[PDB]
Amino acid sequence: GTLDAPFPEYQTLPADPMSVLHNWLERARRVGIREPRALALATADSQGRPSTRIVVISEISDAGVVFSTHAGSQKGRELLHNPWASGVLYWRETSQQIILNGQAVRLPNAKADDAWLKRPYATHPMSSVSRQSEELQDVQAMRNAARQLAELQGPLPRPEGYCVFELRLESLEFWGNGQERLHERLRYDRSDTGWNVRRLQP
Amino acid sequence: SESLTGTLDAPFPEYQTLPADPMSVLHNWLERARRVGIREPRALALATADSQGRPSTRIVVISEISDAGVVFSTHAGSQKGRELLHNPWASGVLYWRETSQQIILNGQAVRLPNAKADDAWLKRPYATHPMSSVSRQSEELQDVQAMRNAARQLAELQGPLPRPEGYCVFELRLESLEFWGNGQERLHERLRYDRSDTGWNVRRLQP
Ligand SMILES: Cc1cc2nc3c(=O)[nH]c(=O)nc-3n(C[C@H](O)[C@H](O)[C@H](O)COP(=O)(O)O)c2cc1C
Ligand SMILES: Cc1cc2nc3c(=O)[nH]c(=O)nc-3n(C[C@H](O)[C@H](O)[C@H](O)COP(=O)(O)O)c2cc1C
Repeated sequence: GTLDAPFPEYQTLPADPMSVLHNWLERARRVGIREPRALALATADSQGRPSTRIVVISEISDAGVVFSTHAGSQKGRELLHNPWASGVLYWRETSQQIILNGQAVRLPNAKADDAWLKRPYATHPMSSVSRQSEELQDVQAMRNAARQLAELQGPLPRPEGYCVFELRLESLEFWGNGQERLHERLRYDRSDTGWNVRRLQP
Repeated sequence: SESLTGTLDAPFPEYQTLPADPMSVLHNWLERARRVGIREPRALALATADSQGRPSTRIVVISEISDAGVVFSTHAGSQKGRELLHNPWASGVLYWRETSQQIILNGQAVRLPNAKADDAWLKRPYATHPMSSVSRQSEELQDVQAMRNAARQLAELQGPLPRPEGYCVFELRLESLEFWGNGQERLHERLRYDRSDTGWNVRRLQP
């Protein structure tokens, strides 16, 4: 409640939520919100049990948001059989949330190559040696094998399984704290002609 | 940009020692967070799922840590409430930027008796009662001013209101948890617990 938190969209109801999304992220970066792109990303298994973890949104796309992960991780396995996902951004400084609902699709390997090459190279060793989310049987062995690759110069090859997902959005909500506890919820839903928009009760 | 910003020391001896009882690790971490001044440590990004297994998320606050798990309150008619009533399975993550810690909490949410919900409602500062009484959380809001005006009328009272129908307390009774620390040299420290027939199985996970 500590930085300014303007929400004129709640009055004016903009037609295109992708444009609001881009505006909120720009405002977050320029006012210096701490890790605004840390998304709590929910997926579910074949019984419909949810799982969560943080991932970083690396781009906004025409259809949604983009992140990278490993295909054999829990989220990658869930996504493979059930593409429906939801993520939330929560910015403590302005008391704002963004809720993002949709289906995530794995992008082609060339896109993954590029994502990999644009990471700081210090991240290649461990992300190459680790099989994300599998049982870790020997900590020291992993540390030693990664140190072997850390010593090398330049980028490493993209490991099989390193992959990029686009979460193509079917609904979003923008949430602000409002006045007198009337929290402001702007809710958008894709239609076959564009986007529908409504306010929700707090 | 993909970088974490945490700089506070965050001792994670439990990654080496593998305590048998994961709720002790949850208590340690939460108490550490309290002592070092983490901002809103208990803002929980909670996921539930609809009848087709499609997830939804929002932040709720963990109001208590119980023997079985963690407690929060909400409205039974909300999206999360309707989802939990049909599919009790849920997952929440806490993430603390200052220490680079994450806590993932998975299990089944059970609605606790009304006496519990009465208690929880009463413990709320009564200033929160007016808006929570007039709002049917997550249904469309047709007229913002009518809502504001109606709460303001109730706020005249300057005291506790009766608990609304729908106001409720869920306990998330945990079946699995992960404690995640940044570790050294990007070997992120992942301590994973899963309920057994008695006690818990524990393992480490690859970063
Ligand atoms: C701030 C933060 C950002 C993270 N960003 C990513 C990311 O973008 N991609 C990723 O695979 N894991 C990321 N992780 C690690 C994930 O939370 C998780 O440990 C890993 O992806 C395995 O999740 P899973 O076992 O649920 O599939 C991040 C962790 C933290 C705490
Ligand atoms: C910091 C913060 C804490 C919140 N705590 C709660 C809470 O504990 N209980 C609750 O019902 N909603 C809480 N909310 C509001 C929810 O995020 C959400 O707007 C509301 O519960 C409706 O969720 P739903 O439509 O997905 O069911 C909180 C919001 C913020 C940003």
